[PDB]
Amino acid sequence: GSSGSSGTGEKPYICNECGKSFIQKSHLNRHRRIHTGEKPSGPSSG
Ligand SMILES: [Zn+2]
Repeated sequence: GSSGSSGTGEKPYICNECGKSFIQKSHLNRHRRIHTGEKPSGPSSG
């Protein structure tokens, strides 16, 4: 785990679907889409 202070620069915008971080709002709001949208074919498996 986190011994102590690891995440010093906690970004404001952070995705929950995958778990990524961003600086701008549009960047995230435009990224999250990747998950939810309209894909032709996908394994949708993990
Ligand atoms: Zn994401």
